[PDB]
Amino acid sequence: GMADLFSTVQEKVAGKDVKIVFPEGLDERILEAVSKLAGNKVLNPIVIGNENEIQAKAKELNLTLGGVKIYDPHTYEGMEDLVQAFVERRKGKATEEQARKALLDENYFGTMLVYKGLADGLVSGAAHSTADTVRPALQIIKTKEGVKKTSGVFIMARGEEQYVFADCAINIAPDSQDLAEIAIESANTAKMFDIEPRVAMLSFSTKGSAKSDETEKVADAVKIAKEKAPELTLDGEFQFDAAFVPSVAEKKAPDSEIKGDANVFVFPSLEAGNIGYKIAQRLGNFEAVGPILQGLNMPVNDLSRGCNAEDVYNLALITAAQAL
Amino acid sequence: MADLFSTVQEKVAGKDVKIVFPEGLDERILEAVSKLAGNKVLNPIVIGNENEIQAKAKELNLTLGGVKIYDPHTYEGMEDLVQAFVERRKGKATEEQARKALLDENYFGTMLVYKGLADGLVSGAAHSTADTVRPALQIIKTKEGVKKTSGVFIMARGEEQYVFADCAINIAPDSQDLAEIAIESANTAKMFDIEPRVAMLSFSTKGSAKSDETEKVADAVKIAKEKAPELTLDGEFQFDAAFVPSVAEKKAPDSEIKGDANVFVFPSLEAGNIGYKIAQRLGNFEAVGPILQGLNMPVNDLSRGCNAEDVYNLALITAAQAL
Repeated sequence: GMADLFSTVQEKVAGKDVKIVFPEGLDERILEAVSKLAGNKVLNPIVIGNENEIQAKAKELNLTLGGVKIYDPHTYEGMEDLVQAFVERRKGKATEEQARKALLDENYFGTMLVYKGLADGLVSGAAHSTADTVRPALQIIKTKEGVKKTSGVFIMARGEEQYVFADCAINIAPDSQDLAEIAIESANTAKMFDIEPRVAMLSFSTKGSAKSDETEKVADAVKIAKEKAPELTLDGEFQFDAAFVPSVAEKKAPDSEIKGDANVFVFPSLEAGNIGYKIAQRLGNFEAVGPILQGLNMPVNDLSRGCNAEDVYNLALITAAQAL
Repeated sequence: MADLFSTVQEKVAGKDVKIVFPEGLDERILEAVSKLAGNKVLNPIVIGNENEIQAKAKELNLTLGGVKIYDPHTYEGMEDLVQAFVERRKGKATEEQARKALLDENYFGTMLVYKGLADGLVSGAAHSTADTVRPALQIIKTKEGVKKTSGVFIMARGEEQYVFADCAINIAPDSQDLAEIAIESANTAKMFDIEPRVAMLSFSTKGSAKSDETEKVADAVKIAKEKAPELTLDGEFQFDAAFVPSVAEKKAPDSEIKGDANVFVFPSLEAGNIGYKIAQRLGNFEAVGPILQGLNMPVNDLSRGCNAEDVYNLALITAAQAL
């Protein structure tokens, strides 16, 4: 179901020697995933932490660290160069002593590595707050060309059915400019899973039903998006009905690009987005793939604390894909 | 879900409850009204021109058995209704204004419900949801300690039965509103024989994220719990924590709700509307249309382009609210 969706991603990744950093080097979820990722030669994992400590941990887990490189921030050669690169990136917001201290942190150390090409993407989260990962991601690595913010999408899958849900994790109260962006970026992220983008901007009314600030926010969001990205198939201010079921599409709003065949649903607020994917998961019995960030210069992703060893493996597959 | 209605029809049938249907020339209502009277479930009152309705029912192969017809241009108590309206409008309406206002199906029918000539109204099949709720709030009003109405939905799939908090009326509810939506929704759940277990939803569980949005709800929980002690409801849950027990003891134990909520209060209209719909179209749950709550007398809004049976069930629900 969701599983063959990953085999499609692993297809694209495997054999390209993509390097992904895993800052939580002592976490068995990461060690197991890393150990196996290297074993099958899918990608080249880099782990951060004390080499002896990790080596011994891997052993009590009956693991081996085959094609796995280990970097210790208290040993790395290029630290001084990294320290210097960081201060330059922080534009004076960081002294040298600050930089040095900052980079002794797993997540920061690993983010700098991805920033300076020593790694292609980072994957942390199994033992940190979601902020502790996205923070450096935004201070060091930044958002792409015309992107101002990151968003968290979720791949929803149930059998043949595959959808993308727009920012159900990062941005709390997105505005018109934000939504339009969430929609454009989510549409591109869906390309990575070989989905043909058909965006629908959700709200509690369809193209006019109710007229309040909240509906106009999204309506405006559609203008912005359509203007900024003409070719992308997306119409806006739909209720889930109109966006998901065709009968309702021609009734509530015909003449619209979307004909009840939306496969990318942009939610109006984090409250809708979060409760949304969760209701779809627990009630609709859809498989839900955890937050996937988007719009950054280099791939960075947040695993769920208390996640799964296979969850670590797949995020890596997705993160590597974003890099390719 | 269908058996959920038989539970309501159980309570209603035989009590001679009178419900007004302002849209007298709508076949959805005529078919529903014709059938309700046919089974002697409730006593339907229809508004409009008698010859005109009588003739329309004829082209639908319907009879208007136990169905009373009121015409605003003929009703004998108009004068008294007009006067009662001006009094209720506390001077906001002149006499000429009231007279005109009451020639309107919805207003006329609302007045009947207000003066006891009917027990509840059911409109919406051919008017905006605003056009129904307007007079309901101008004439009839909210109960004792209620300030606003809320639109709940009954969600049903097989054995599963839940209530969804205001997915239709209030756009941007605040702490006081949410607490209310919760107490009222919980009561409305009693009507369907559901044992209330409210969960105030958000994007974080008892602390996860701290922003205005989470506090708004957290505050809502205080208000509600203080205002209504005995009601089992804990707050600021993510759908996980509220629906699946495994997630309850992890994200937040010691809480009254143990992943067994059956009344879900949404933080905003964007969340609630998108919510019940995703639950319906994706979760394959049966969703009964907006059911208003908290008013002095039952009033409900059908969806334009609804179903004849939809009208029939909304009447069952509205009659129940009157009992």
